[PDB]
Amino acid sequence: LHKEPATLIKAIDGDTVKLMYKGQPMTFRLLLVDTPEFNEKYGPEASAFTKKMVENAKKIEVEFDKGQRTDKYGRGLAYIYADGKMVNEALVRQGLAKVAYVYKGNNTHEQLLRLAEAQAKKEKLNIWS
Ligand SMILES: Cc1cn([C@H]2C[C@H](OP(=O)(O)O)[C@@H](COP(=O)(O)O)O2)c(=O)[nH]c1=O
Ligand SMILES: [Ca+2]
Repeated sequence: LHKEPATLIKAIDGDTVKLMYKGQPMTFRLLLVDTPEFNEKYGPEASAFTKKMVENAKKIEVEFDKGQRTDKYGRGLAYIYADGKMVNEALVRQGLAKVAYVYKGNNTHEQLLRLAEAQAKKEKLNIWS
């Protein structure tokens, strides 16, 4: 897997962001995580966390996994990094997303994220409180 540069256009919610990738605006959906919808508990906090992380970053990178690269809605499926820190991981570690979906061959970081989720759950953080 390799990191590719991208530019933030707009943070949408906890697990969806809009980036300039290959000269076009593209929606990206974070691999292996599920934040609550903004209309649900911790949804607004999950939105806020992702927004700050990506808006404050000097460098955004996208890393596609080895499986399918877009969902049925045209959204890129990637791990996103802000100054080398994975947003997917940071959200799970903060108890603001659950580990989820896990399919179409995109599981490279599954263990890393499950380890993060267990620690958030052990700390009874946010979603787990
Ligand atoms: C994260 C992810 C979501 N999705 C799809 C599955 C769900 O489809 P359906 O809505 O058709 O059931 C939806 C959930 O994402 P959201 O939580 O952004 O809604 O996006 C994938 O197909 N692959 C993925 O890796
Ligand atoms: Ca979601």
